[PDB]
Amino acid sequence: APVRSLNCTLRDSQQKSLVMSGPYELKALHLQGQDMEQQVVFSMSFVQGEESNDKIPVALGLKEKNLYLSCVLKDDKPTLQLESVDPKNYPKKKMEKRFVFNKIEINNKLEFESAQFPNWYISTSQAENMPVFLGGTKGGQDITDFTMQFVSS
Repeated sequence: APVRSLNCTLRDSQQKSLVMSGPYELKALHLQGQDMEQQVVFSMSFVQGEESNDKIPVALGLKEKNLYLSCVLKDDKPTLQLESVDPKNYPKKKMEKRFVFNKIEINNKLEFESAQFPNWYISTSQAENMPVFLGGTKGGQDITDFTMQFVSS
């Protein structure tokens, strides 16, 4: 399909689930049971970019919503954010760079590195209920790896 995608969920290595904070923010937290359905279902798109056997470019939008994770400089610092797009032109095979993440297969875990800002990754905090953000450091206080779960569509 011109642009191929797949629906899925992500979970941090701490087993925290992602949910929508505001209209433009994601937060991570320990969730179980009935609460689990509050989690966000992404729609991962396989876009065009520099490819490898362990490094695939993707775009992460929300299922059925014209919102995409985007990387931008905000206050002279790489920043993660949800961005609105024309429901009619997206997704597309050739997404803009700010929308592109390199999906990296590590342990049996994943990492999402910004195509735009090398070595900047999608991260979560150890703490509960904090926002998902773009962190510039690996192997640290912050969490950079996740696992993914496929969902039926």
